Amino acid sequence: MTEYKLVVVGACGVGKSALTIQLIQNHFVDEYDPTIEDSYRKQVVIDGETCLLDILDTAGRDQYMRTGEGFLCVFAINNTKSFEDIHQYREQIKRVKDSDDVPMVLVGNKCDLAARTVESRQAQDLARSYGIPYIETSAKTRQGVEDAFYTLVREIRQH
Ligand SMILES: Nc1nc2c(ncn2[C@@H]2O[C@H](COP(=O)(O)OP(=O)(O)O)[C@@H](O)[C@H]2O)c(=O)[nH]1
Ligand SMILES: [Ca+2]
Ligand SMILES: [Ca+2]
Ligand SMILES: [Mg+2]
Ligand code: NA
Ligand code: NA
Repeated sequence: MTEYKLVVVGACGVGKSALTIQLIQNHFVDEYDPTIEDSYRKQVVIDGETCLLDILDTAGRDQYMRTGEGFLCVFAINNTKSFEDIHQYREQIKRVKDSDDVPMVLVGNKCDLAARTVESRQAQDLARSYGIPYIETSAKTRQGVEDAFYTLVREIRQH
């Protein structure tokens, strides 16, 4: 059975854990320990293929960075600093992968919140500059969550 090794990165508080737990448990967590870093497993069918997702939810390991097959680079659309921080996460990934061609999806999380300070078009443009997709999500409503993870799988498959 095929396994896809995924790594979720981004600034503290953007919703890395909430996204991961929403995908695994179908539940929105309101106060998950910001320091807990662990890997989670889920069997899913994607485009007719039964596969295993092996997901590291990082909390700011070396093994997953080195052997991770794709990365969700997450910021929150109500957190300008987190968006600005994305560049540094992608630079770290390029250094470990020794490549500028790494399966990756840019995720703008917390799209349910009204205090938007990063416009969709800003993030689209960032993603275009990296040659990667941009997807908006809400870990709270579940909007876009499966799409983000499954798109990452589809990006790994093109690699
Ligand atoms: N409204 C809203 N809050 C969110 C969302 N995702 C995460 N949060 C909240 O943001 C805070 C940080 O989430 P968390 O998963 O711990 O972030 P992490 O540090 O990236 O793992 C928590 O209070 C979450 O409940 C979302 O999509 N919408
Ligand atoms: Ca290197
Ligand atoms: Ca390397
Ligand atoms: Mg966390
Ligand atoms: Na602005
Ligand atoms: Na690309």
